[PDB]
Amino acid sequence: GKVSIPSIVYDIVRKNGGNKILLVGNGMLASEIAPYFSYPQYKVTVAGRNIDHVRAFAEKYEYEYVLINDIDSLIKNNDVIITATSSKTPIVEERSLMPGKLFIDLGNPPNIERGNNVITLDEIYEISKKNEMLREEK
Repeated sequence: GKVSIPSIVYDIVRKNGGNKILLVGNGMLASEIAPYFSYPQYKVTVAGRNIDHVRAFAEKYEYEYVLINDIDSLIKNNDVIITATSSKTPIVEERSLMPGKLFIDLGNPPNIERGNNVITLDEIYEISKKNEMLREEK
């Protein structure tokens, strides 16, 4: 059972099977996750509202990048959406949470409207803590 946050995110995405990833974020947590997703295994597009920050982050991990305009266009074209930024209100509202997509919201506060269809950083830490304890047992 994996404990590091990026290792768990990777494992969840791997089990999901999707290979097109929309990464909405370009800060420390995004930087921790990026090493786990590389072309050609994965096709990551980094998206953000601040284009110079997005570009610089994408250059480091050799990712495609885009300025967010219509987030539905981006969601339609990807299998997995991972948010890891700061937004006053969700960047992705309920009406955009299409079927057959995996949504992982690592933002604080939430980048994605909360619900059973979106797994959150707090939930991934629940997995992490349980595994951290379980691997010390027996």
